[PDB]
Amino acid sequence: WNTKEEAKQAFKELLKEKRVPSNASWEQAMKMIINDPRYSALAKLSEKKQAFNAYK
Repeated sequence: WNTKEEAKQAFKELLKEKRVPSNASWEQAMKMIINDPRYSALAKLSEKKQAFNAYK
């Protein structure tokens, strides 16, 4: 990801793929993402969590 906004895009997309409950916590959503094999897409970014300031 070139910018944090691109990580944010993938974040929301994975939230849709994992049907993350609207009442789910940010940390819980992260856990559901980890379960997704596409997690590595976000893990690659050393500022993964720092890019999710719009969600945390």
